[PDB]
Amino acid sequence: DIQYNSAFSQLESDYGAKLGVYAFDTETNKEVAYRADDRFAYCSTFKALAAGAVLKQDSLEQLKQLVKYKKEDVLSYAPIAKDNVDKGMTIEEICSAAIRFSDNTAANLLLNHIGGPKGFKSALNQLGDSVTQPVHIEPELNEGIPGDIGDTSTPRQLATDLQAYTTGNILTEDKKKILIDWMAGNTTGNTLIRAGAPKSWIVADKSGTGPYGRRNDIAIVMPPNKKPIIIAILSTHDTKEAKYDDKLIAKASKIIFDSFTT
Amino acid sequence: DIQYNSAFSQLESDYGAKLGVYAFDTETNKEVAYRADDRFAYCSTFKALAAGAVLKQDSLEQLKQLVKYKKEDVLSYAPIAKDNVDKGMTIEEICSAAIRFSDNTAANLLLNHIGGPKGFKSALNQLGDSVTQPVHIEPELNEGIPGDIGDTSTPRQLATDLQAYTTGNILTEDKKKILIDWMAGNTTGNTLIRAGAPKSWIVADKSGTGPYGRRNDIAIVMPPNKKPIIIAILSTHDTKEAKYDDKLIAKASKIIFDSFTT
Ligand SMILES: [Cl-]
Ligand SMILES: [Cl-]
Ligand SMILES: [Cl-]
Ligand SMILES: [Cl-]
Ligand SMILES: [Cl-]
Ligand SMILES: [Cl-]
Ligand SMILES: [Cl-]
Ligand SMILES: [Cl-]
Ligand SMILES: [Cl-]
Repeated sequence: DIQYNSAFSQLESDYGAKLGVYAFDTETNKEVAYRADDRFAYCSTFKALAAGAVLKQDSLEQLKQLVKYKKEDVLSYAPIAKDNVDKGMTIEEICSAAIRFSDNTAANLLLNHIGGPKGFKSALNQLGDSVTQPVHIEPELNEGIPGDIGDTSTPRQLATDLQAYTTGNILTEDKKKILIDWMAGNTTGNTLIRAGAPKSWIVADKSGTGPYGRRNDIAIVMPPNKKPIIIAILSTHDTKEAKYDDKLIAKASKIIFDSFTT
Repeated sequence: DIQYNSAFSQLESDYGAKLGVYAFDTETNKEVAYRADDRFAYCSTFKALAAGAVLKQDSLEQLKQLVKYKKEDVLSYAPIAKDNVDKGMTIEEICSAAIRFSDNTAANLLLNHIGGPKGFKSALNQLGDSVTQPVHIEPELNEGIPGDIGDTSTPRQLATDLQAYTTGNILTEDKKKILIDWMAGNTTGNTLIRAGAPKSWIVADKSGTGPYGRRNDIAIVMPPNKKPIIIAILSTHDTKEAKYDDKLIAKASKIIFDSFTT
């Protein structure tokens, strides 16, 4: 549709950024797609998908397994894991810290639990995703130069994978609920898709950030009385030290919701 | 071959028992088969296969997960688990106790870890076994009446499954070694296949016993400098209170080894 294309292109001009959008409304089977098959560095958005992979791999009781790690594993952004070296963290605590706070040590422990980047890639391939290309752990995974394929995916692919874990048949009902609750109600989401959403449409998201002014958000959005909307919004700039502005994401989200509520 | 058929039939007459034998020599691709496709109650032999299923399901680190259980789970034969109610047991400790000592509480914890009898059946089906029919947990699983299909398999099928876990491509090299070591050097095996084996041919087995004078043994046998032999010997009697005699199994084993060393 040409109305939203113009609005997204205007955002690109206004913010000096490249924007990639894919949204799918499962109530109506409509989509919004803008550079939906272009690659972007996914940054921390992957943490929600890797937690999906944990849930698929593991029984519910395996989520209680305690993991011990060392001070050397504590990275410069590890707001939960830096305080749990002595006692350890369980798998579910690791997934929560990675999704709710984007803790990078928790994200590395999560990746270790599913076999490293190569194991995460294998899990995505088993789901039918041959586009997403995990290569690195934290902190390198958001630092790739433009043009790398490693640590990238497309808006469409990320949305498709999130839809598979949160609404498809990959996970049991109870595991879907665990994942969605991990993604719900976290402050890291406040300025992004949630900022552009209607107040009663519940947003459960995972944000991402990186150099090149990268700023991303993926989400499941749940309107009252309707089936959910799945969204991926990825964005980047040309130069490594560029600033990002979260309003780009919030405004892109408002365009998506307006397009689905006509 | 008609020579071993006569010898096995003579054992049946001598002991008043029904004997089922399947052995496969992977060095030479020869077999010994006697009622190999008849069903028998497998009794505790399954514990080795269920431990295979644990290894396939779980990462190496998941074997260290601690499991807590209650006094009510402690059965009348639980020589290891009865002493670990307070502190718990890890998954690898559970698999060891089930295989080395035939602990029935450990076997139930093992079954729980792979989804109950139905989960164990699903794992065997994924391996290509559509014959073995797990139904019960301990202690009921060895108590079925003759003619039940539940909790039965055939000599051929049990040997085929043991071969898949211990020598096939189901498990990594390290996991194969864990399984074979769990099965090696346990006293419960001393009077059975090991009693009929040459002294330098290393036997790693899992025994079984039940009412109807049921007495079974499955094993991987490793001659020096050669590829292994996989064996299942199952036996039963007609009446519930019948006694068994381990020499039936040891003598059947000697027939197998003589047949393979001509
Ligand atoms: Cl644990
Ligand atoms: Cl921190
Ligand atoms: Cl948390
Ligand atoms: Cl699942
Ligand atoms: Cl919200
Ligand atoms: Cl006991
Ligand atoms: Cl033990
Ligand atoms: Cl494996
Ligand atoms: Cl031996």
